[PDB]
Amino acid sequence: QARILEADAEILRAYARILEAHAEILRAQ
Amino acid sequence: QARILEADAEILRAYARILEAHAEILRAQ
Amino acid sequence: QARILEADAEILRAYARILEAHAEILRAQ
Amino acid sequence: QARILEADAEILRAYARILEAHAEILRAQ
Amino acid sequence: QARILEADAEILRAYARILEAHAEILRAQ
Amino acid sequence: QARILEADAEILRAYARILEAHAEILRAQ
Amino acid sequence: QARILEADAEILRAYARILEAHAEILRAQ
Amino acid sequence: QARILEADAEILRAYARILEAHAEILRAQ
Amino acid sequence: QARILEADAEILRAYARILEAHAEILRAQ
Amino acid sequence: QARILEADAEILRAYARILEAHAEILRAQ
Amino acid sequence: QARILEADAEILRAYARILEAHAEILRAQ
Amino acid sequence: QARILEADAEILRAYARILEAHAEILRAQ
Amino acid sequence: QARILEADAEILRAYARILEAHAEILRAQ
Amino acid sequence: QARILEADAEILRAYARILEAHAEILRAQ
Amino acid sequence: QARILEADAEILRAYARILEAHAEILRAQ
Amino acid sequence: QARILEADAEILRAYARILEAHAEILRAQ
Amino acid sequence: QARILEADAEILRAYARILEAHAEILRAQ
Amino acid sequence: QARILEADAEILRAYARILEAHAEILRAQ
Amino acid sequence: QARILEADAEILRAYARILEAHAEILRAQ
Repeated sequence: QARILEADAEILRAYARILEAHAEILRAQ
Repeated sequence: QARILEADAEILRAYARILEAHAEILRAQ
Repeated sequence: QARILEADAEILRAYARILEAHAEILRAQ
Repeated sequence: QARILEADAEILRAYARILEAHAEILRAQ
Repeated sequence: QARILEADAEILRAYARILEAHAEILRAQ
Repeated sequence: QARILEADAEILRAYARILEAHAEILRAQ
Repeated sequence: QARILEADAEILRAYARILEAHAEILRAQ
Repeated sequence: QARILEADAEILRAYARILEAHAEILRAQ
Repeated sequence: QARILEADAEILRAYARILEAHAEILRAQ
Repeated sequence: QARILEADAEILRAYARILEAHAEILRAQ
Repeated sequence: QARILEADAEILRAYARILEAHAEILRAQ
Repeated sequence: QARILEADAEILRAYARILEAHAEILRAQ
Repeated sequence: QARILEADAEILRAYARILEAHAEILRAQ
Repeated sequence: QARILEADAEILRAYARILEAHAEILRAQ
Repeated sequence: QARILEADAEILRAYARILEAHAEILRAQ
Repeated sequence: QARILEADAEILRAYARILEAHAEILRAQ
Repeated sequence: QARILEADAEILRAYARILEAHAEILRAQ
Repeated sequence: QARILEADAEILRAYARILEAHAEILRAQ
Repeated sequence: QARILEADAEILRAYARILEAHAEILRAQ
């Protein structure tokens, strides 16, 4: 179970990492 | 499983590495 | 799998290496 | 595969080597 | 392949060798 | 169309970049 | 069009670069 | 156009280079 | 134009070269 | 023009050469 | 009294130092 | 007392030193 | 006590020394 | 105790010495 | 113990000696 | 007037510089 | 007046220089 | 006045020079 | 006054010279 609890959650966090970056860019732009 | 948990996640992090750089550039520019 | 996990990710990191340099330049400039 | 993983990545690193130099110059200048 | 991986990369490194020298000069100057 | 959607919007964002800076200054001041 | 989209926007970003510096100074001061 | 886009922007960046230095000094001081 | 774009910018960079040195000194001091 | 662009800039660089030396001394001291 | 006021409080602050780090990690992840 | 106030606290700070490093890595990765 | 306060803490710091290096590598890579 | 405190720590530092070198190489490369 | 503390550590340092050389070469190259 | 407007204000800013440092310390601690 | 405006302010900045160092230490520690 | 403005400030800067060194050590350690 | 301003400050700088060396050693070690 918890093995892929990491799978599930961790990936999502990365997804957000990307979006956050995108936002940062819009601020600077 | 976790073998490619790295695959999945790690790549995404690199994607963000690039975007972050892009932002940095906009600040300096 | 992981063999080309390096392929994928490592290249991206280099891509960023370049962009980062570009930023540095803008600061000095 | 990994044979030309070097190809790909290594060249990029050199590209950056050049840019970095360029920056250094701007500082001194 | 790798034969001209040297070609590609090695030349670039020399290019940088020159630029680096140029910078050094600006410092002394 | 979208070509100059960038034109329109992107410029405005820069306008704001400036104002934001102005605010930051008032805080420090 | 986009040619001078750079003109327009890029200059503004530099304007802000200056102001930001000004703020930084006030903090240190 | 873009010829003097460099003119415009590049000079401003140098202006900031100076101010940034000024700040650095205040920190050390 | 660009001929004296160098004039303008390059001199400023030197101005900063000096200030930076000044800072370095304050650190050591 | 560029003739005395050297005049201007080059002298300044020497000015900095001196200051840098001064710093070095403070470190050793 | 105040001698171990430091004891008490200072340790707690370190406890938080750790948690904060943990959070930072989750963001990057 | 305070003798081992150092013991307690100082160790914790090191614990955090490690975690912080871990985070840094995730950013680069 | 403090004798092995060094033991405890100092080792941890080295652990971090290693991780930090690892990060540095990821940046260059 | 402290006798092998050196053992423990000192070795780790060497481990890092190696990694650091590895990084340096990636920069030049 | 410490007898082979030298063994362990000293060898590693040599390992690094080699890598460092390798880097130096890449710079010149 | 403005001569000592600097007097007044600038000193206060330094006062704050100190307090800010104090805070930073509490975070790390 | 301004003569000792330097007196006043400059000293304070040094005071902060020290505190800042103190903080840095706590991070590493 | 300013004669001993140097006295005051300059000494403090040295005090910090020492602390900074101390920090550096903790990093390496 | 300034006679022993040297006394005071200069000695401290030497103190730091020593510590810095100590750090350097830890890196190599």
